[PDB]
This record gives sequence, C-alpha cells and structure tokens, in this order.
Amino acid sequence: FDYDGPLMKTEVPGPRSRELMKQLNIIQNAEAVHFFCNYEESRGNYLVDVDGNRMLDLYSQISSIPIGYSHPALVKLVQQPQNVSTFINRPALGILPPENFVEKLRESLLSVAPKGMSQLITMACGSCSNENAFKTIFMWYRSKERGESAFSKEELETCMINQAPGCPDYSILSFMGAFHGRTMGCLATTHSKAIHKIDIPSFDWPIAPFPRLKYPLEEFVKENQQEEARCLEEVEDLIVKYRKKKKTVAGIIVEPIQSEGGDNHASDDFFRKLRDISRKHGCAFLVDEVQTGGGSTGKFWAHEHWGLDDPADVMTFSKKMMTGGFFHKEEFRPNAPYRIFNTWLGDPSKNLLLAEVINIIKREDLLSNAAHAGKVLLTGLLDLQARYPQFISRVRGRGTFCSFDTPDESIRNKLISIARNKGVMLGGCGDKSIRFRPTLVFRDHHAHLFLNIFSDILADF
Amino acid sequence: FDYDGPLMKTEVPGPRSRELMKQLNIIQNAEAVHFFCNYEESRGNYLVDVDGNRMLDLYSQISSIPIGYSHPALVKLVQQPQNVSTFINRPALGILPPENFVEKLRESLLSVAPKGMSQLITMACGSCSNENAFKTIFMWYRSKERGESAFSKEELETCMINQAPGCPDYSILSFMGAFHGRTMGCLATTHSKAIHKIDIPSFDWPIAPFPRLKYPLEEFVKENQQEEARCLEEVEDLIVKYRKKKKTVAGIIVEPIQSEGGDNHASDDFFRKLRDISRKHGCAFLVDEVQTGGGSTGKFWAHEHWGLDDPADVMTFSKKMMTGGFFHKEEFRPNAPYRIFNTWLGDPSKNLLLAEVINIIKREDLLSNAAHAGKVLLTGLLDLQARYPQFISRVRGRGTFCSFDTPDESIRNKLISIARNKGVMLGGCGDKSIRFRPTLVFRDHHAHLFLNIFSDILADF
Ligand SMILES: Cc1ncc(COP(=O)(O)O)c(CNc2csc(C(=O)O)c2)c1O
Ligand SMILES: Cc1ncc(COP(=O)(O)O)c(CNc2csc(C(=O)O)c2)c1O
Ligand code: FES
Repeated sequence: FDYDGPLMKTEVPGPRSRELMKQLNIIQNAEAVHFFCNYEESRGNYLVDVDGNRMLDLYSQISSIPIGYSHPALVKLVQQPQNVSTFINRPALGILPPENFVEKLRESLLSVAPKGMSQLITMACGSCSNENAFKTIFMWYRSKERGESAFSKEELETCMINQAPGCPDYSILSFMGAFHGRTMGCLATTHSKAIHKIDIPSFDWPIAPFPRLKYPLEEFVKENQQEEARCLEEVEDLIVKYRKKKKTVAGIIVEPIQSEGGDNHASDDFFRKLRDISRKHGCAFLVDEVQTGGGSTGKFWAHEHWGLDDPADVMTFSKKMMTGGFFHKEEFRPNAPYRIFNTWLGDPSKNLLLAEVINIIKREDLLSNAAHAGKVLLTGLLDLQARYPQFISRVRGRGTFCSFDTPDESIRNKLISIARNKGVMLGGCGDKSIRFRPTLVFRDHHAHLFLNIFSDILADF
Repeated sequence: FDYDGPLMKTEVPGPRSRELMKQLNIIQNAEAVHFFCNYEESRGNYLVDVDGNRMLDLYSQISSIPIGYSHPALVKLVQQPQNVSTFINRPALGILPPENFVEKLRESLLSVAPKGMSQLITMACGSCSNENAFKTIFMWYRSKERGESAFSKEELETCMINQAPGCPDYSILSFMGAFHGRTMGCLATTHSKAIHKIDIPSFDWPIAPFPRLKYPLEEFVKENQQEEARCLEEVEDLIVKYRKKKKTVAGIIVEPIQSEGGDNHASDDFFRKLRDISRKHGCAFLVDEVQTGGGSTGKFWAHEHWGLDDPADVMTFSKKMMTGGFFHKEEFRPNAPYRIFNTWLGDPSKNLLLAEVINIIKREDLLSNAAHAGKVLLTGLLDLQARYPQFISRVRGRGTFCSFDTPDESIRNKLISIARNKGVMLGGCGDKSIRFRPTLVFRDHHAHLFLNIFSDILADF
C-alpha cells in the first residue's frame, strides 16, 4: 500500500513550509523544524510535505511510526462507529479503566511480553516510562532493605520534605553516550549531547563507559573483546565505589543499541555479562527499548538476540508501540497502590491502534521482513563503504537498524540535505553519523531504491 | 446530551467489575481501581459502569473531562473522514508538524493565552509540562548570569557528566501541600501525601508553608491576613537562605488552589504579593493550572481572578485541556533548539478535540455557567454544614471547585463509598476532605440532584 517512488517538486523546505515555519517561529523557537507535512497524502514509507514533495522516509518520525503512514488497517479502525468512544472519552486509567481494558492488553502488549516478565504498567511516553521504571526499582530496593515491615514514622515525615531516610540517596547507573529521556530523572542518565544537558540540575549518579567497537569487526575481534571487558570492569568498580559513597546503585539502565549517542553497538556477550554483573550486585537490570523495540532489529525486542531466559528485571518501551509503559518481573510489583501512578497512564486509543499494529506485524511476518530488508540495506552500505572510503566508514547495524559515519559534521549534514532534496529522508545521530530507522513496511526494493539514489549522490559528491 | 438522573442497579463495584479487577490484578497492582466503566453508554455528567450502574460523576476522571462523556460535537469530529489521518499518523511535532499545526493552535490554545504570555510549547501531560517549565526557567536564569557570553568549555564538559558548572545547583521553590506531578523533578516540588514521596530520591530545594485559611472567612479576617503574611515572609527568607547555600532559587511554583494536598485556598491578594516577591528576587513565577485550568472556577484560568496584567512568567496546563504544555513570556523563550524537546510534544489529535471543546465552552457560555452552578452547589453545602456540624466543616470553593472537611479519614471514605452506591461519584483529597470536580456541563439542577442525595445520606449516617 504505497507509491511507485519519490517525487520532488521543490527544494526542501519549500516556500510553503518556510511560510509556516515563519508563522510558528512567532510563538516558539521553531529552528528544529525540518518542514511541514501533508500526512493525509502520506502513504506507507512515503512522507508528503506541504510543497507536494514526496520523500522516501527512512527516519519515520524519530523511529515512532510502526507500519507506515495512513495504513489501511488503522484507517478502518477509526472508521468503526464502535471505536468513537475510545477517542473522545479518555479515562483516568489507574482508577476507572474501560470494560475492554484487560482484553485489549491481551491482544496487544501482553501478547509480546519479554521472557520472565509477567507484570505490565502503561505510560504515555518514553520519559515517564523510564522515570517510573526508576521509581519501581527504588521502591523494590528499599523493600529488600526494610523487608516485610511498615514505613517508619521518621521515613514518613522526612520524605514529605525531601529528606533522608524517607528520600534515599540511591543511584541509577548509566552509560556515556546514553539517551533515556529529558525529564530530570531521565536526563541524569542521559549522556548524549551537551545541548541536552547544559544548565539543568542533575544527580550525582555513576556513569560507565559504553564500548566503542572498531570496524570492520572481522579485523578487530581481540581489540573489541578487550574494549568490552574494560567497560564491564569499570561498571563493577563504579557499583562498589558508589556503595561506599552511601549512594547505592539500585539499578542499571542501558539501551541494547545506543541511538542518540551515535548508534553504538556491543556484542550480545557484553550484555549477557552486564546482566550478570547487575544480578551479582543486587542491581535491577533496566533495558531501555523505547527505540530498539518494535521489531526493526529482526526480533520484536532487540534484547531477544542475547538469547537469555532472564534478560532483565524491567524493560521500557514507547515510539513504535504507540503507547509507552514497562514490563517487569513479578518481584518488582509495587506493594501498595498510588506509588506508580498519574492521571492518564497512557491512552486506550493508543492501545486500540497498537493491537491492530501487532496483528499486522504478525500476519505479514514483518519481523522476518526487517531482518531480510535490513540485510539488503547493510550489504549495500558495506559496498558503498568499499567504493567510497573517503566518505563512508564504520558501517554497522542489525536488521534495518543501521548506520555509518562520515568524516565530519558538515559532510554529514550536507549528505542528509542532498539526500532529502533527492527524495530520501535520513536521520543523523552523534556528531557525524547517519542512521536508518525505516518503518516495518520497508521492503527489499525500498532498500535498493535508497542504495541506487545514494550511490549517484556519492558519485557526484 | 445527558441523562436525567442516576440509576443504581448494584453495589459498586458490582460483580462484573470485581471479576475484571481480579483479571487486571494478575498483571499489575490493581488496588486503586474504583470500578470498570462502559464509556460507550456514558453521557454528559453520567458515568455508566460494567454492571449497568449510572452515576452522577462529580470527579470527572481526576478533573480531566471538560464537556462530559460522549459529547455529540466530539463524536462528529471523529466521524469526519478528513480527520482520520490525525488519529493514525502521529508526528514528531518538534521536527515535522502537520500543515494545520499553527491554525489549529490559533483555534485552540492561543485563543485562551494568559495575559503577557506570547509563547507556547505543547506537552503530552502535566508532569512533562512542569518538568520542561523547570528546565525553561533554569536555562533562562543561567542566561541571565552569563549575559552574552557563550557556553564555557568547562560547562560543556561537566554537563555531560552530571557536574557543576555545566549542571548548576539551582532550585525551584515549592509549597507544603503542593502537587505538581510524579516524575523526579516534579516530585521534588510535590508535598501532598507520604505515599507519593516515600523511597524516592529527591532534591534539596526550599519548601515554604502554604496559607491555611480559617473558616468562616468572615470571622477570621485579621487571622487569615496574618497567616498569609507569615507565609510570604517565610518564602522570602527561604529565597535568601538558599542563595547563601549556593542553591539559588531560579523559580517559584504554585497552584492557584492546592488540590491533592486538600483543596487549600488563599486570597487573591496573597498570590499578587507572591508574584511580586518572585520578580523582586529574579525568580520566575510558575503557575501550575493543570487542575485549576479550563474553566471550573468561573474564569478560564484560575489566576485570572487575581486581576493582573502580569500574572506570571510561565503557566502549565493539562487535563481538561486534553493536551499539556505551558505558556510563557517572550523573554523565557529558549535561545537554541533541542533544549526543550521530546519525541511527540503532545498529539495533534488532542488539539483537534480541544479546538471543539473551546468552541463549545464559548458558545454555551460555560465559564459563567460554572460560576452559577458552583454558587448553587456551595450554597447547598453551607446549608448541609449548618445542619450537620458533626460531619461537615470548612466548606469552601470557587466556582464548582468546591470541597469540605470530614472528622477523619475513616468517615471521609465511608461517605464517599455510600454516595457512590447512592449514585454520586465524589473524590477525596488530603487526609479527610471531600472534593468536587464536575465537568463543565454540570448545571444547577445537577447540584440539587447531588445535594438531595447527600442530604438523605447525612440524615441516616
Ligand atoms: C532510547 C530512548 N529512551 C527514551 C526516550 C524518551 O522518549 P520520549 O520521552 O521522547 O517519548 C527516547 C526518545 N528518543 C529521542 C530521540 S531524540 C529525542 C529528543 O528528546 O531530543 C527523543 C529514546 O530514544
Ligand atoms: C496540579 C497538578 N499538577 C500536575 C499534575 C500532573 O499531571 P499528570 O502527570 O498526572 O498528567 C497534576 C495531576 N493530578 C493528579 C491528581 S492525583 C494524580 C496522581 O498522580 O496521583 C495526578 C495536577 O493536579
Ligand atoms: S512525561 Fe510522559 S507524557 Fe508527560
């Protein structure tokens, strides 16, 4: 369900986008705006802008569109008279859930639960997903320390005024290069770009190095083992050190592939050993699959590649999943209500969409497709790397979750700008990487279409 | 548009709710669930549950349903073919807004901008609204201090690893009794109930007393003035104290009426003077209208009662507004992009609904209606207070934003439970208060429906 290919009329942003950008800039800083879109005319992998340009979208709204624009199955959903209520009657889900709440969850999120995690709480975005995952971990850790006993009077009084022992000085360990969100808890575990962090108060929490692999992988096996081993050791040293500082690490958060920090990969071995280190020190292992989740790596959750029956304690998600939330082990279930809570806790209308999305992913075998189409894309990227080593390096990926580096930021930006005017939307990450986040209806021939367009771009560059 | 009265079939929760609650409790702690709802049959002021009970809803999903259930105008929006894309193609608004983004904002949020605030950023909930308001304020304050100097190399370095000077030790001043959300920045400014705070790490930020008025107001004129004056003094002393601690107060956050902490009111004079204190010390004045905003006090924003051309620097909202976000003064506009940002920044489908909600609020004169229906409700509560002083005290309100105290938490809960079985849904707040948050289609006759039901309950209690 889509178009024959891209179709360009103007440079991007064109005159109509620039006019709208001017208008928007009156009421807010609109410098980040790429262009304005005609979503009504957008279909599948193709995004249409207000100047009528039709572009192959390989960025998919920062990796948040699961099965393409204007998907017919979703159109049908909105058209059904029985579904009107779900769009106009938003519940305070924590206290007054709709009749079909549990059954819709069975049809969607529960049908793709990670191994070992029977519990699920929903949230509206990745940031509150992670924030509440932190809180779940903090109260679990305190539960271990206090055992089956009541809150003390001192705890109940001091927590109201932001003081210990009611408010503990627990920490969450994160990695350099990580991105976990922008609210002030999330942000403390984020180490992506200075502009995300500067001028905002933070937490003194431990920050570990994330492995920086050397490419091609075939030539640096030993170097890369040594790099991962070094990082694992520093993780353990940090845990020990912060326990001594009386800032006990209650949890470790990591992405299976670091996105905003520059598509940084690491071996499955690294993550298995990281999981073990976490368990060994009594740390909750929190896997952030807000961006890797939803199938683009070839399996529904990227951590599935690790092949563990006990992959993690908590796993957050959002973006492609339409709603946010987190799965977790039964032992992390809050002991009392109103500790993990907010007004909306997601939105049943997003669950409605998600059930149909998961139905499409399964019926059309889109996990296999992502593996296959991703192989085609990565193969082509390796070929272009060979042919253009002065522009392309560190080609890397899993499924369609691929990326490469350019010599510098200006070349990176120029390549994105040229590709866009040629009908292909690409994302950047880090200071000089280009990344791919195609929707799940991205096929072989889209990979070939991109590769052939980019090939001629490089030839003329 | 509405039913004509409650109709009860069973106890609440009834057998079908209890069954669904048992199912949900398998996958998560479901102890907060009141009952399960049939939103398809709910209409106007009435919530229908899965056991067929029809209740007059005076709690409105924690004050978040603006013009009642299944409003025919919202029904017709979802039925329009041209609106289908808005519900199934959700954009990364910060980079790729839809063509109609600015116009739909003109039809909705911009048409009710607070005085003096030309800027608007949208967010998906109250918590990230407040979080990003804090961040806007921190960046503004730092910008004041560094003048036209650029980011120092040291700041750019240290901010990446959660260290000063890149991460300043700025504080937000908040009030005892406040509720501003659940994410870790918000939570530090929240001082509502211990169960919201316990076992979660916090910030050492200043906490001021919020005035506790004495009732009847007419008999405590001098006392209430002195109480408010005392609280103002303690605020100013805190700002000074924390400047010395090198934890400079960059902003002050306050609710025009404290909700979760027990519907605590203060005079318009108090807030005007608090605003003056904020400006005097160069603190941003942040008004949280997430719960007071959207008309139930008789004015669209509760701070409008204060009568100021310059009521605040930043004002956050959510709930009735369908979307969250914050308005702010031009001088608080972020200097660079990607500092206030996240994946979705709200949802255009909420803006679509909100434009129609605001149209209805204006055409049906619902601000004035809330002032009237609220006066009728308050008058009846005062009658019940006079007749039942063993149970009812401190009756108070503005518009339909009303409340009263009971003798203890046990009685508070019993009255709510009995009212519900008698066909009226009430909310609690604080330790022993009962509150009202009726939808904006709550009329004087609904006030009398409630009052007659509750009169009978009190006579038999
Ligand atoms: C791994 C990971 N964890 C958490 C988040 C936060 O999700 P949202 O709060 O934006 O929904 C994200 C969101 N992605 C994202 C990429 S850049 C953008 C930003 O805020 O600048 C946000 C994520 O990729
Ligand atoms: C004045 C005020 N400020 C901020 C918020 C946070 O909004 P949400 O994050 O819940 O959307 C709220 C939300 N209201 C609310 C009432 S109790 C509930 C909770 O989390 O327990 C949340 C609010 O009333
Ligand atoms: S923090 Fe997730 S929607 Fe506001």
